[PDB]
Amino acid sequence: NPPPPETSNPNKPKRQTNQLQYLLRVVLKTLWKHQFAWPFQQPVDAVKLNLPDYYKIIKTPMDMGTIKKRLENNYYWNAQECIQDFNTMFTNCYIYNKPGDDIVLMAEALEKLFLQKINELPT
Ligand SMILES: CCN1C(=O)c2cccc3c(S(=O)(=O)N4CCC[C@@H]4CO)ccc1c23
Repeated sequence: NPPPPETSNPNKPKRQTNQLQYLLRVVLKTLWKHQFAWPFQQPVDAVKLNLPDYYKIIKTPMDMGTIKKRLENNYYWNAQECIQDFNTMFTNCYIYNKPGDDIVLMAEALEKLFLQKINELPT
């Protein structure tokens, strides 16, 4: 396993924004409770899960546990940065797998709920 993504960085500029507040309180916390959320709640453990080729293929890993901690820690400057982390988590799943796989059916469901929730954000 490689080191997981950072959740703190003192030299990074950050802001507390009403859209970032919403991304934590509503968007992340709703997805988290979905029946298909559990494979995405922490970094991939290629050793436990016996996926030795995962980090040989995926070079920008991301997961909802990392996002949650970034949100709680005031890591982001704006909502587009957080939205980009979500998009990376979903794209990684489609790169490493194939259409029809159980994990892909799960990611497709969460991605549609995610887009429904960010369709309208607070001003
Ligand atoms: C989202 C990150 N991510 C992948 O890209 C991926 C590829 C193959 C299996 C898994 C598993 S799992 O073995 O625990 N399991 C969970 C249900 C489906 C799958 C078994 O079919 C958990 C998380 C994963 C994968």
